[PDB]
Amino acid sequence: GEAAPYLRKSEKERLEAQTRPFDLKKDVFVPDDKEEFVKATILSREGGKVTAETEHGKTVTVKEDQVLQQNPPKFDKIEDMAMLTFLHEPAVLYNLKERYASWMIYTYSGLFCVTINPYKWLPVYNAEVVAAYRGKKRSEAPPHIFSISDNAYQYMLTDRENQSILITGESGAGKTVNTKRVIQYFAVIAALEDQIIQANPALEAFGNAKTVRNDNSSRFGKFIRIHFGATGKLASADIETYLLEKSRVIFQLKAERDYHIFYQILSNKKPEDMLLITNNPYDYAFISQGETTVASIDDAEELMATDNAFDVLGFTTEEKNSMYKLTGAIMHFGNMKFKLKQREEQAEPDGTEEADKSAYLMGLNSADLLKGLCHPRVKVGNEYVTKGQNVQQVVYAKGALAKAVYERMFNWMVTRINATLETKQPRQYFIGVLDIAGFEIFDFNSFEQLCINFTNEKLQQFFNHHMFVLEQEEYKKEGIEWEFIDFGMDLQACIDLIEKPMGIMSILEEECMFPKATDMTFKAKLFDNHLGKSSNFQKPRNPEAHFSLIHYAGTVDYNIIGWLQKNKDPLNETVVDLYKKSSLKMLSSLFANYAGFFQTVSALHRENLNKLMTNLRSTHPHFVRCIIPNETKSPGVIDNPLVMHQLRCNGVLEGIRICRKGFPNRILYGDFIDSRKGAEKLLGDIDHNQYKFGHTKVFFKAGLLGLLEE
Ligand SMILES: Nc1ncnc2c1ncn2[C@@H]1O[C@H](COP(=O)(O)OP(=O)(O)O)[C@@H](O)[C@H]1O
Ligand SMILES: [Mg+2]
Repeated sequence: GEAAPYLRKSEKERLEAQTRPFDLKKDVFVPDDKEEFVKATILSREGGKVTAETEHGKTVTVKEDQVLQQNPPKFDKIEDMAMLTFLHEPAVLYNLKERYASWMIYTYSGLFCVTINPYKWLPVYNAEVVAAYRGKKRSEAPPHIFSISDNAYQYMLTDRENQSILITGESGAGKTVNTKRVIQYFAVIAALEDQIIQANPALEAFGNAKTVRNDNSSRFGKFIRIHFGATGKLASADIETYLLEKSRVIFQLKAERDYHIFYQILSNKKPEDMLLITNNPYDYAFISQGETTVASIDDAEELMATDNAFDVLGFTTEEKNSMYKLTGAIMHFGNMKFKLKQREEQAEPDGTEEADKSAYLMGLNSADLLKGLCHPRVKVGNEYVTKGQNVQQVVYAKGALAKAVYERMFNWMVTRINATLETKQPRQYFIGVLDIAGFEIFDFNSFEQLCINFTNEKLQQFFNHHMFVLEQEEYKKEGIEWEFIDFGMDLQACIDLIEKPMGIMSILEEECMFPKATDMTFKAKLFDNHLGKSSNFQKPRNPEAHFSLIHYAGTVDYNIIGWLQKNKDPLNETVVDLYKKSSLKMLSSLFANYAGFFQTVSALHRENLNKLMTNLRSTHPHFVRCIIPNETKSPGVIDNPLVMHQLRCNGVLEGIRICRKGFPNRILYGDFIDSRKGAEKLLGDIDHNQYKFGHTKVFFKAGLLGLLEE
């Protein structure tokens, strides 16, 4: 057989009808003062178009020049949108809807792939499918992330250059689950190295958690590069982490959860007591707020999934019991007294079981830590002063240790993981796979949310910078003297407002170095600098005292609390000095090592990202746009304003234009005197018209080289 008999591949891609209602019936998509349209039979035409509608009445002349019509049902449910005769928001949504209701999540849009989250597990990712997709053309194979990932792999071999697959989506849009299959494809294409497959579910327990927008929400940016040699066999794999929401460990909002790991460990009877663990909620204060479990997910069976990944990847039984002794101690640090010696402002713990956290966490003196937290030694100039803190500052310092201990342990995981995957025989060509923490909007948005929205903005900029601006620069002289066409999409203004002089980051860094500086001080400084000046900055009126920032994906209001403390994440030297001199070997490396763990958090993320974007530019990009159908995390429901504006901000429609208007195919006088003339040498039975050049020939349309190969 092949991909032609009606079984599994043909079953899960399109379906035939038996009634053909076609004829000369022409239609138009019409709304009702909102972005929600219905079909309408066109009744009359001259200067405008009289449309019947019949849905709640009839005739309405007002169509004219705007109009924007319905495409023949012949196109309805097509695979590539650059094929549609009429192109606009309703015409595009309907084709994506027609496919979705037939459980076809993938659709092509000019070049870049489009994926609408199903919120149900579709059987389209099988070994039988990976094999059915091995080395097959875009025209030869229907839309699928296995085709896009194959095309990238083929291009890194045919063009001999680095490739990068870039996935673009909001929180819960399918980025992680797509990234998961791109790596799943290559291990059973070019490749033991099963571990590459096991690295992601090991960074899922410690790295992913439950938000109101996603149950397995990636609380970190991930750059996974799959290494290849000369022939194209799997040489290695390198992973990089980004803005980890380490504040989630000490605090979670209503209905949310902490990292999966905490819930998984309490569920497993490994000490069967030694770690002094008990029940998931109640007892542990860093967990007992909102919820304990996620629907249709087993916290007992998930630690069986991660212990499997640790033992596969080379983590020994002692290393495991070390990592869990940390997790069990973060939970143990979570229950402190911090009462009062003198009822004014002197903190004092009235005998607690912190001698048990001190037991699990590398046998640190129980008499110490108590002193290292309550009374930590500072210095005024050259004088070693002893500070006697208050209940609030003791809580924040306790938290400082929890967040520090955790992030540093998570960063160690990646170092230990890469000292398995990356370490083999690396060099040559490679496939980069981006899985960034998607565009977030909540009731309370703090520092980490701004960090996220900056990453999402700059990644979206890279899509605008590559689809248009870069393409149009090449068209300048060589093309049809290129008009040129102008697209309203420009996210540099909102970027400049966040970073470069003058920007939010710079204004914030200046306040960390400043001693008198407080939260109330620098929100005033922000307003002083950006209100009534920048149009993409907004100062809430008499809402609150926070600040609003306009993005491609919409405006966000960010609350200022912590922020200065978040940016200059401080851990008292006494608590650092306390942990270096400890029993357990694992946390000894978490404080004694310097090569791996002053620089302000915002400047580090700014530069981590700078570094990331500079890698990508030296790579050939492949875009995947993840569209979320709804906000109730439910299958079968595709909402009109939710989807119709993800495409509006993603620049999906304009990305079909220039792919249609301009010249997507560029070449010289090779790969075909033997070859020099674009008109003369190619004139020898069909076409001979849709192209253009001046010098450094030729610039052809997408619908010419597709037939030249076929
Ligand atoms: N292609 C897909 N097939 C099946 N389920 C999917 C798919 N994409 C996403 N999901 C579901 O939606 C959830 C949210 O997607 P996810 O990849 O975790 O988010 P994000 O895009 O933010 O990284 C997943 O936990 C999974 O249940
Ligand atoms: Mg994710």
